[PDB]
Amino acid sequence: RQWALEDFEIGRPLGKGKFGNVYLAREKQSKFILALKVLFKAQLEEHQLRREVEIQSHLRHPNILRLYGYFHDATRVYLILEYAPLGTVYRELQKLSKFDEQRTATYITELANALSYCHSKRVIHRDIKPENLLLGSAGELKIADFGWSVHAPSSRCGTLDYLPPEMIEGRMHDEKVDLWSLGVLCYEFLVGKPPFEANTYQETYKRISRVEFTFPDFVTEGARDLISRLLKHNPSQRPMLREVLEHPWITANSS
Ligand SMILES: Clc1ccc(CN2CCN(c3c(Br)cnc4[nH]c(-c5ccc(CN6CCOCC6)cc5)nc34)CC2)cc1
Repeated sequence: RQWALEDFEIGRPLGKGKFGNVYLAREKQSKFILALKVLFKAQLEEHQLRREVEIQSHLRHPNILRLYGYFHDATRVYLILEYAPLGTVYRELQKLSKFDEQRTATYITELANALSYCHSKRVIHRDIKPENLLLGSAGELKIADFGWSVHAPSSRCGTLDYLPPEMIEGRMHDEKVDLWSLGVLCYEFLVGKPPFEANTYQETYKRISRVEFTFPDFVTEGARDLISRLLKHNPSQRPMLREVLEHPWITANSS
């Protein structure tokens, strides 16, 4: 509907941002609890936001954070979001230092579903990472932040860690961007850091580009294999989500 700031009691900040802020909040009439992202039209310098709104508003899936509405204020702008009671996968990762195969395989599965769904609408997220992954009340994973997403195919800096060769190289990309990230994520869940970390934007580039990762000895054949299949330079050689969900190692450990 037509919305407004005074429909809502603000509560705690949930995270900082250069574009704005996200508060805990409660719609006054329903006592409905949600996340309000409040943005600064001043810093913005329109383009993706229109997109991140159009796209998120039109997606409903349990593993994808809901967009309920927006409204601008004209010094500010507000997205009314689903609030995710258990925080980010990123804090969960930093708290527990690394994940068992079970947690990881499950997360990946949820992720696969949400992604498969997205591609089924020709939607590429392009920025799947822990800080954009959220936990519902059941501990269910929830893809968030459709800030960089677009229709496929597409063309296009910010951190390089979860982006694929085809994208950093400025080539043309499609839904397969997400498949490379699922692999980066898988790795990072198991290991505690992404397979191309480096101290330098420029070095991480060379790593991503030449596809250079090694595994800790503690990483099983089953995961090595999946991760290796996910992380192929030529996007066409990456498995469909359907195969991903099928993978022996996935099937052996998810829920
Ligand atoms: Cl403008 C802007 C500012 C910050 C951000 C980054 N944040 C974006 C996401 N935010 C949340 C959104 Br949207 C929806 N539901 C949420 N729920 C939480 C959440 C919930 C609980 C916590 C606290 N932890 C709960 C688990 O135990 C340890 C403490 C921290 C965050 N954050 C969000 C918080 C993280 C993005 C954009």
